[PDB]
Amino acid sequence: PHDPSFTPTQLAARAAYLLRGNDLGTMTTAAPLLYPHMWSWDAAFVAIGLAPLSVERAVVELDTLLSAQWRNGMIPHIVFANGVDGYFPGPARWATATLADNAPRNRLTSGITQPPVHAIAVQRILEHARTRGRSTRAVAEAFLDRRWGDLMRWHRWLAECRDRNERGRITLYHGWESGMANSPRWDSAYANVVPGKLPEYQRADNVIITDPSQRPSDGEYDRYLWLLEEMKAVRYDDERLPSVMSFQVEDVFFSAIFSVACQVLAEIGEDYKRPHADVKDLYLWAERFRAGVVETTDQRTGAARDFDVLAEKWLVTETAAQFAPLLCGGLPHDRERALLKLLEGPRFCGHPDLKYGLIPSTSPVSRDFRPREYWRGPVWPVLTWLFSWCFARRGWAERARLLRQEGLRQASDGSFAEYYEPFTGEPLGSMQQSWTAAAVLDWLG
Amino acid sequence: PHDPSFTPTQLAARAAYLLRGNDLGTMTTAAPLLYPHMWSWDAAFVAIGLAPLSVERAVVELDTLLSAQWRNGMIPHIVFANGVDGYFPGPARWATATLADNAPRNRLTSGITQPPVHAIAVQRILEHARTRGRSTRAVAEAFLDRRWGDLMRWHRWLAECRDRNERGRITLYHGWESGMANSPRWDSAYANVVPGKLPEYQRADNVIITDPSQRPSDGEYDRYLWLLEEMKAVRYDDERLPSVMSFQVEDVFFSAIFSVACQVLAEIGEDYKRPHADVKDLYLWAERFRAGVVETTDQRTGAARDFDVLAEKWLVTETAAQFAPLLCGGLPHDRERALLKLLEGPRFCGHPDLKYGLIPSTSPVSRDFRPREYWRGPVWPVLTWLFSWCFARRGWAERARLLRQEGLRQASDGSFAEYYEPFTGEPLGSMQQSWTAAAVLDWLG
Amino acid sequence: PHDPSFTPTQLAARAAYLLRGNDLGTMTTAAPLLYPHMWSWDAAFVAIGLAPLSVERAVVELDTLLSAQWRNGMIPHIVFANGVDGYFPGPARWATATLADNAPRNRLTSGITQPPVHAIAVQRILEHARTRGRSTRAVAEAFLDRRWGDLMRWHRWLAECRDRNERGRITLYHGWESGMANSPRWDSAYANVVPGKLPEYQRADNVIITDPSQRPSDGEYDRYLWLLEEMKAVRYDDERLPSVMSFQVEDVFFSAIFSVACQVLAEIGEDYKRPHADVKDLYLWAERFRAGVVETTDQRTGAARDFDVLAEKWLVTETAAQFAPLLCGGLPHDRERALLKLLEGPRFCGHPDLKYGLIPSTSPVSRDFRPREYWRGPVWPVLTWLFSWCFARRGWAERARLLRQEGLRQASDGSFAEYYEPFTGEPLGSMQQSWTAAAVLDWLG
Amino acid sequence: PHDPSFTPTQLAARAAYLLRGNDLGTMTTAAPLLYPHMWSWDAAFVAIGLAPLSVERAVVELDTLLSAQWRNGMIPHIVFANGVDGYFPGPARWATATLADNAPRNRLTSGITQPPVHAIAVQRILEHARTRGRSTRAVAEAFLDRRWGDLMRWHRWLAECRDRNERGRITLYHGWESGMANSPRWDSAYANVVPGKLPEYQRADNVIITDPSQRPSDGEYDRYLWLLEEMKAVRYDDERLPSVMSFQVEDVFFSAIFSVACQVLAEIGEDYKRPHADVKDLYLWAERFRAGVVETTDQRTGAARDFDVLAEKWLVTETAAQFAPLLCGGLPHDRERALLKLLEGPRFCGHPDLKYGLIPSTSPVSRDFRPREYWRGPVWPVLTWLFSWCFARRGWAERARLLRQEGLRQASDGSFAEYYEPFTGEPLGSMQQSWTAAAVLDWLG
Ligand SMILES: O=C(O)[C@@H](CO)O[C@H]1O[C@H](CO)[C@@H](O)[C@H](O)[C@@H]1O
Ligand SMILES: O=C(O)[C@@H](CO)O[C@H]1O[C@H](CO)[C@@H](O)[C@H](O)[C@@H]1O
Ligand SMILES: O=C(O)[C@@H](CO)O[C@H]1O[C@H](CO)[C@@H](O)[C@H](O)[C@@H]1O
Ligand SMILES: O=C(O)[C@@H](CO)O[C@H]1O[C@H](CO)[C@@H](O)[C@H](O)[C@@H]1O
Repeated sequence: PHDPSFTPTQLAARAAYLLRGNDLGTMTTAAPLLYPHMWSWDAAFVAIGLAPLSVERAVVELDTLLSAQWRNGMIPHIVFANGVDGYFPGPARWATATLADNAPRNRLTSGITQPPVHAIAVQRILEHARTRGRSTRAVAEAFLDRRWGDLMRWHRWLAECRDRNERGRITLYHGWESGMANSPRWDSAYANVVPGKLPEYQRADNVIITDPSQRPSDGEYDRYLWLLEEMKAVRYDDERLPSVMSFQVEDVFFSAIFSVACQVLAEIGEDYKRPHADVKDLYLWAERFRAGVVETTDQRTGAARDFDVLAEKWLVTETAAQFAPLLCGGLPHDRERALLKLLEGPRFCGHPDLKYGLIPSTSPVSRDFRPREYWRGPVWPVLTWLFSWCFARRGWAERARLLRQEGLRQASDGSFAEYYEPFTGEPLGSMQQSWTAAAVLDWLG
Repeated sequence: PHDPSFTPTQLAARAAYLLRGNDLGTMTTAAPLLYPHMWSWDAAFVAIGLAPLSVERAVVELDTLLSAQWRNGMIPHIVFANGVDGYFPGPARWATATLADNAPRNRLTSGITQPPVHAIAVQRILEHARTRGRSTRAVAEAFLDRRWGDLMRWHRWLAECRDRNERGRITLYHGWESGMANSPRWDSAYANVVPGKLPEYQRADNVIITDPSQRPSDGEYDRYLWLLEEMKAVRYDDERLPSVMSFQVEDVFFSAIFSVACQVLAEIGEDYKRPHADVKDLYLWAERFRAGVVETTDQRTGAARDFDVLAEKWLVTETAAQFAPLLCGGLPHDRERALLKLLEGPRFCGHPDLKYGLIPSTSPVSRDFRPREYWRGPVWPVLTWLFSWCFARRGWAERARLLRQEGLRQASDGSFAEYYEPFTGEPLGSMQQSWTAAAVLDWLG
Repeated sequence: PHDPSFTPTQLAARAAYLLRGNDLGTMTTAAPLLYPHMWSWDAAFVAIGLAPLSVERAVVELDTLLSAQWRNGMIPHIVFANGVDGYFPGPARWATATLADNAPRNRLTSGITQPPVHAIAVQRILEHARTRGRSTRAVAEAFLDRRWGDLMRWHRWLAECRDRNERGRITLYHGWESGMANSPRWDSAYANVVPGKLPEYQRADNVIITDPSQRPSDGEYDRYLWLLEEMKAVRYDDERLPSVMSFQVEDVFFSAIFSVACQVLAEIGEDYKRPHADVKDLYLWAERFRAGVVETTDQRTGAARDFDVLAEKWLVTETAAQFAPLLCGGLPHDRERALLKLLEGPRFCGHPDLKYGLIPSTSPVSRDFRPREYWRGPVWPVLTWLFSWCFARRGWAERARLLRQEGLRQASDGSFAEYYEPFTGEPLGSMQQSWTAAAVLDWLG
Repeated sequence: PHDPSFTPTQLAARAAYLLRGNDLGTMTTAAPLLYPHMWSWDAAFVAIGLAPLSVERAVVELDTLLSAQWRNGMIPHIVFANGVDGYFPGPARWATATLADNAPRNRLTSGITQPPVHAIAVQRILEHARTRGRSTRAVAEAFLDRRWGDLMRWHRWLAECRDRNERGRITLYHGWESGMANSPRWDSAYANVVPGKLPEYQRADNVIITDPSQRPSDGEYDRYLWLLEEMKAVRYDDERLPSVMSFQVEDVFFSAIFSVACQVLAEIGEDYKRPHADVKDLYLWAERFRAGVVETTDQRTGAARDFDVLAEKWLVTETAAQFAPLLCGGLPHDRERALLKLLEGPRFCGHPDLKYGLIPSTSPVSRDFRPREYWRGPVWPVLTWLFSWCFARRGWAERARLLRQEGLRQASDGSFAEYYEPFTGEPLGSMQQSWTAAAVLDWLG
């Protein structure tokens, strides 16, 4: 009618209603239909959104994810719900159950990883639990007792197996591992992926999201699915991926997230008297990946570049990933001021046509910008949340507040959209996306 | 810790989280374990609590309840969840499936009724829907098209079959039909219930609520269960209940609720162009039961009395039911002022030991008062909500606001208790009670 | 930036900041410059806005107004601030200090009256005081002791001297007494006001509001000032005014306000044990003016008409005054439904081009509608407040809530404008208008 | 009644009402009667509280303070209101108008200084102005143009004249300069202050605060006033004070504030293109005083010590000043963790008897603790605000949020007390204290 927005209490109520509605029992789907399984970094954001509602159930969410952790420490990016269809590529296509010696016996999972935001969710659970009294603190502390080792194995696998040369950057073998498979970041690396005899398949994602402008193309999916074939042919063996994979990139945004997560997990380890050797290793990785991120940065603007390991070239694109060094710190004073100027100026948050003062996934002034197309332009509430939380942690209280305020204004339609059109504010992707509700729940306090 | 209360957004979020958690699919249980089925007047309050979250799902809740309506128009007070145990008396004990010719074929139900608050829930659904735009208005209007006749049959059954002498008061054959089975209101009528050979049974309610001070006694349950035997022996036939039932009371609070509900449903009928004959009948019943309520009232204080049909005597007790005339109107000016003075004074809301300025189910100064014992004293959030809504509808904006404010203060522990100790505020009865969350959700706006 | 609206806490703070800034010490100006004096019904609304801030200062505001009461009971519509210029007509033009035998010795005032909303402010003060404990209740009760007699003499002067024929409607001798001097309501009465030798004058209002479209015309001010000459010629004598005034109208909106105010003051009198004869007179007047308002109404639509006493003619116009019967009650059921349909429909709150669901001062479809011009069309926050408060007192809780919600949305720019353009929401008239801040303060709670 | 607390909107409104009520025109008194003049660091906090209400008036507050700046750059701690009495020592006792060659011609002031929080207020003004559009940004930028040089001269006077030896700590000649004249911090320095012939005087502070337990003793005031005699004897000459003053201490809390203020002002200078040499000096001083603060700290616990320059002795006490290093940064990792453990533990925020999780001015377990006595124990809302703002700037978002939440809980009585009893929450000192209202206004947002 005259304004279809919701009040803060109405919005918080609807966000919690959604998150419980996507709960299958011990895992929350990332969306009702498009993503009807557990996703790894979504599950961390879901736990953040559950923490104000039930510390016990937030802990269950991470327990379920960690129960699917591979024998070598990798957290796979999908934990499939038993008997659930409607998502492709599904467990039959990954075939990790029959081909991956490290895959868990009692869960079906994908064969690739996703960004290590999980320590941040643990910190939010602990902060909520400490406000709730003894029995709730005991729940969160029992979770640490039970899962500290698994969290360490996850970070160690990243540091040792995806940074084999100790360059302080994480190597990815699939664009899906960045969280942003169709980002302009990866276009030139995908151009060097030439599928062989790719087994026939039918997409499911664009049956649910039928507007073709909102999802990747068939040609992109052919390359996404071919990379799976290459992993399967070597049975997902870490030692063989560098020799066979047609896509090998160092992801500077994933790397900065890992730097932050190591520092966060290290602080948790000190607070809860975890083994000193573990805390020492976490701080070492935090510093190594901070330095690895800074090494990539533009000498004028501070913007961070990804790296194509096969082509041996810096990937220079105009996306939100450029702001990786803002997450983890480490830039010299003058270059971080330049990077913040880029963030706030007309190429990103200050673009004059934006409905909200938020960070588009791709700069609206880039030739690669597509305002509807998944990670090629739309504004993602999950990125707003991650940037706002990391900015508050840098001490940039007012910058963080402004992102939270605009994110709540954007979410006040109650669509809990996966992403939003940057100019019109139209909800895009899946509606009722779990991590969009989780951002709103964490923000509203 | 220093204050374990929740903010308004945290509380609204937790209330919605609870209501979705008690949703079995198309019905919401009244509580997780103590009441693991659909109850009739609880379902109306659940629909009120769902309306800010999903008009579609609020409508589903009433559709499910009305699908269990008996062939003669009676809405039974329990609609059992298929395959669910843990509540006594359960479907086997009622035996309406085999003995009640009017019971629905496709639902298991109890054999008695409960207060007709359902029109009030329809009004709240309609008010929410009108703020939400065309598609949501169409959902609520389709519900009226589908269920107006059933709602009329429900009111007609009450008016014709439970007020056979057109006295403007509803006759009950079980204390459970009042919603308040152990109220001091009914003690002298129960004293005239003498069980014959009562089939052996085991309670379930005091397995879940083990503190004996919070639930009725075994002796009370023996009388509750014997009344079932009397109904079963005549196969729940309306025409035979007056000849056989050992408990027959005119419930003045139920009667006042019915007066209000008739007026509310009549206004809905006018607004949505329902049949004129129906609207005329609803207004006639609204006036008849208003007059029936006023006829019972104390000539000094305005307090309303129940009536024992078998003993032919006015039941004079000191409970919240005395305030029935405040709900429906009709008292002369001077006597309603006296009744409000009683409400606000030291026998009820103004009692000096109360933690919150709320209406205890029994006056703390009555010899019958028990601060823990179900309907014999505790403060019930559902009654706070009903009184506050009816008071706002009388035009008593500040009185209604004060009840809402104290009700939210009391509920801010997030226990969503079934009822609360009036002096200490201790949560009692079931935790996570659906209609307590619904009151909070409606209030918070 | 992207959103120049204030949060509820920011807006409440700015509203209180404004009200204290317009405080001269013991009186609050109606605006900083346009209305740099105390106005009568503005002072009632200011007291309502002060009640949540300081019951003591709210009481002072009404004490200051009543200290200016005329010896016959009239509350004049302007109490001039000593030594303050910049408003015309000012004290020298009214000349009540030399001509009006009933004017107070110690205050400079105008010589006409304004609507009796004062009892409503007393109710709000009492309601706040009762939530704030004994010392604050004592302040408000002491005000009742000190000023009950003055309030009675105000209501009695209205009932006996402006309703000489006991028709239950208030006669006015100036459009300014209606609050709405350029309302289309008065156009045909003004058309029979033929000025004689009118002494020269210079307007001050359109020096401060320079946009000519927002204020009445010079021709209209000539008639406003000529009526002052007619009053002055008979020394403002109540007994002579009917013989000489060229403007004599029965104001149905003023009459409905008076009915409400009498009923409100009667209930205060009952609650605080004021003399029985006063309470009885107040209820008698409430009923008399309720009936007088109903007598004006169209038998189909319920719309209330004003009456031109000199022409002996019903004044049929399409302004917010038509809704007078909604404030005081009394209409038959069918007629009130019809009037509510007019209010909510496309001629008023339902007009498709309105920015906010609010009541414009003149219907946008009326030929007399002017969207910028004072009382000929703009939306007035003070009317929104008065309608919402009276609607809640009728029991129309949702209708009242919707007006409050839209009024807060409109006021969220922080301009505290006198009135707003109905289609664009542009702030018009004076900024920093005291009764717009008071409405916001009362609403926000 | 049952709950005398105010809602967030009511509290924000009352806080703004108070601040406007203490406004004399161009200066805001620190309290209505106890402190009926402008105080220096109070005026910074008042400007912070005014920024959400009127950027223009917030700027006026700092313009008025800086118009009283001494010719050598010192901002004096009191700017007296013309013709206002009731505070002692007043202008005649200081005699700066006749004795101090650097005192301003057009203002009566004291002859000592106070902590340099002023840059923090400038930052908050700028942050508000940037959310309010171009005309308001122009007001704040014009203030920078007009007053940047004065702010530089204030910081330069501190750095060059109160840190003559470039030790990175500020020397004080009076306990009043610390803000906390009766803090246990100064007891051993005061013990070596031996008054000579002290001219007779009559205290005013304990006429307004009559409870002797809330204010310093007569013996303490004799020493405070004797230090004024020593300053007066040398005409307040910066060059002579070290030779004559019986009280000379390095204040580590003042020093940490100065470090923060320099860094804040440097970032403002970079953002608004102020002279490079100024920005460079500001960063140099920020680093120098950060290091000077760290040099004072216990190597185990991180607790910061003050220094008695005359005794050449570290002053080891248990007050909130120990936490100075948390404001400015610089501690080694292990030492800062230890200091945070002290802050959160049973000697401060964790003490089991505190009503609120807040920082008392003296540790409750210290032998010097007095729960009512000014800076010897009470909880000061202004310190809560300063710690919370600095903590958020460190990146400690949850720690800052908890202080704000508890500070708002404590302030929800609406007394706006100067300080509060740490165990009972009783309001103490002056009511209606301006910087307590300003803290609430900044927090509520
Ligand atoms: O498009 C897909 O099929 C999945 C595959 O992982 O990715 C999207 O969907 C996932 C589930 O929300 C997210 O984790 C990703 O970041 C991404 O937005
Ligand atoms: O005690 C019980 O077993 C049930 C039987 O109907 O009654 C309570 O529980 C029901 C479910 O909440 C309520 O509808 C009733 O009013 C009452 O409080
Ligand atoms: O235009 C004027 O000069 C005055 C004359 O009384 O009226 C307006 O201004 C007055 C003060 O705000 C209001 O009381 C009136 O209702 C009206 O809007
Ligand atoms: O006690 C006094 O007379 C004054 C002297 O400056 O100090 C208090 O009062 C001043 C004004 O509130 C504060 O600035 C101080 O920090 C302190 O609390």
